[PDB]
Amino acid sequence: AWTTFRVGLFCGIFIVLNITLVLAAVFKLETDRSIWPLIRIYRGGFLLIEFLFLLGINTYGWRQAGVNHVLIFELNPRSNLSHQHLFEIAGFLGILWCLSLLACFFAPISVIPTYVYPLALYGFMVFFLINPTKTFYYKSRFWLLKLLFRVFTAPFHKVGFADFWLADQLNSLSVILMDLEYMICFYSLELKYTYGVRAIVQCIPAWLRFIQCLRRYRDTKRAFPHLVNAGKYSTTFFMVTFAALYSTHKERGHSDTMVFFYLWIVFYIISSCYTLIWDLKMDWGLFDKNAGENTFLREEIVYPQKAYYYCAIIEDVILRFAWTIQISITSTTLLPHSGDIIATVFAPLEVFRRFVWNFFRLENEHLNNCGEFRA
Amino acid sequence: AWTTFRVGLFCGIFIVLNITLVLAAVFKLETDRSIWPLIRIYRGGFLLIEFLFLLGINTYGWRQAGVNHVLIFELNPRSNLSHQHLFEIAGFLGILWCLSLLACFFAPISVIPTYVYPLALYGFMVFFLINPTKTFYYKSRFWLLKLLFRVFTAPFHKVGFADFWLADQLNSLSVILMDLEYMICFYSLELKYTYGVRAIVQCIPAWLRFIQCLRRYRDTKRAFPHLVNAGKYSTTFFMVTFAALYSTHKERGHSDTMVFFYLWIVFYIISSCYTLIWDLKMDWGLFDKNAGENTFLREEIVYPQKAYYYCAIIEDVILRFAWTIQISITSTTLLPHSGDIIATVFAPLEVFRRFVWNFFRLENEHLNNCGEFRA
Repeated sequence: AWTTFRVGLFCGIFIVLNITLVLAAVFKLETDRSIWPLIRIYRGGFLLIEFLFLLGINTYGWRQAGVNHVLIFELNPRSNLSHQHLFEIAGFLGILWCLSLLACFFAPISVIPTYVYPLALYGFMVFFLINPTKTFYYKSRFWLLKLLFRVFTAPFHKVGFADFWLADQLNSLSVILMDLEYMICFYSLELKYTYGVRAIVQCIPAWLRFIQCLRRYRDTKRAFPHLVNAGKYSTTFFMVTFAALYSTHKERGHSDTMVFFYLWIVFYIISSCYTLIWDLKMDWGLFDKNAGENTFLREEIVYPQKAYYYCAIIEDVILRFAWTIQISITSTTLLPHSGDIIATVFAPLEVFRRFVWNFFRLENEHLNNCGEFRA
Repeated sequence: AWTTFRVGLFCGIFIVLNITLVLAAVFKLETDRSIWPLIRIYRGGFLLIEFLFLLGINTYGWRQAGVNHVLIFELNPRSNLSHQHLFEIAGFLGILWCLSLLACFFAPISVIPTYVYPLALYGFMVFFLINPTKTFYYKSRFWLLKLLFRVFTAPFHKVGFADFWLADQLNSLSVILMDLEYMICFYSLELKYTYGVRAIVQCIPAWLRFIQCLRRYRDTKRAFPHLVNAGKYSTTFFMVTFAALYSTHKERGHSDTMVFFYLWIVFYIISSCYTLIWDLKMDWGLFDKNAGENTFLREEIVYPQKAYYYCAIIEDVILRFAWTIQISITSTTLLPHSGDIIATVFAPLEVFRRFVWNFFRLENEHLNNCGEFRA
């Protein structure tokens, strides 16, 4: 009962603080200050809070539908985080994020500069994730720490479902790593263009998934689907490389900009179509020839409404193109005027797309064992 | 689960709004405006919210200790409001009170004057209590409506426990009726001294209890304890009358002020001692000769800590004198400079005293049937 009460309390405090932030931004903020570094700095924390909240909704939906995510994730049948616990953590972190932003906007006691409050927020987030004390969700935290270590050294633990899945979530959360790189650049040079390092950081999650697919292929020696998956995860390498080359040959003045633009366009189309088709046919497994009366769906559907699947198909079709364009914009000077806002609009939309994708990927795993992670 | 979530949500919103009200009063309010009519107008609603919250705590304590309040109140063994429901209602009403005060302080859209927001708050409170729709706690609301009708026509329904008990709660809530009379006086004359009508309003709850005791005596024909209880409830009549007479003969300039002051003092002492002794010996039933090792307590104590009873004795001894002085101040010009704040400090303290009294009166009723309301 105390968990539900804490969830309600954090939700109410968060709602009031968000209303306060809107009012303060409209009035106190007025129209001044290159506030954009602040937006980039707080966007990643906001996206993590949104991801945690949507993951709570995902867990509730899995449990209600009967998807056995505890077995698929290889977790203990019992003593496992519920959706209320994820809501609680998300509410607490949202409260801390709101307070940090409110201080950054209201200019609190002058002894501590305003450039510490985002630092304090992220430092507390890291310490809460990493503290060795056995106090706050310590089992879940240690499991997540081991999974993150396994994922970032991807070539060498052999890939289970959770590894695979966290790497894909990262592929939907690459904006946080770019925000960290931007934070490192801004706090160092400008103090509290288009370069290869930023493109590498942008490609890092795709690199993790790609090398995981390569490891799975050397474990199983099956060209399909692991090498096809690797090609899918290399399409973004090609797209980012060509976008960066086009921005370099457009900031320098070279006449070879058009060719780099055309390869970027064709590879953007290829990446979008590749990921969309993999989402529709492999991850969710739809448009199956065995669909009797569930047109364009598969024979077995667990979720009650058939309209959910059609709406999900439409939203995924739109949002995959949105995601490819946002990856192109963030890592590349391609759109130097509107890109900024586009990225801020699109990143929560991509988190929402990953949230929708989680339902149907987990359902496909439950039914047809689409990942081949079970014997 | 939704009830607990709503309780947490309302509590969080209320806490944030109270912090906002404190900040606004310190800054926006500054030091201007005869804000005192506002304090008198909102004090009654604040006291009702505090009473509901403390009643929720009372119900939780009764249930945990094993006191059978459902039987004592003659309510249905099942389908009965829990403490979470009282917390929910108190949180919602506190939110509405906070919003009304925040509007009164922030001067919202000018088409609606600020003298409507307290009016809107109390009108919604009345309509929520009285609406015939079967929507929000309608069983509890209709039961309360019947009980209030029974109580205010006290000479003629014959007194059960709930009647008796609600009238005593009113005796602890007389400040709300004075606030209503002050609101009627202020909105009419001064527009949106010491007179007999205010004293009558102050004596109304004591009148209800007194005539209930008279009715119980004509039903049972037992001089003890009903006539003694009537004398206890008439002590406040004498005290208020002498305080009003002393204020009249001190605002006019008469030389007979000293005698009216001395009778007021002796009757204040008599009323305080009378009510304190009735609280300690009859309501809670302590200092019993059958106390074996629970010194100055009674033989059977249900609540686990013996220190609770001693702390309650001390707090009741102090707060009965505080309550008599606050009744004297509110209905009488006795203290024209400090009285105002004293009353505002003391009324929540008297509500707290009634909250403490509820535990031990209900426990005495459960054990020894001290009210003789059971056959």
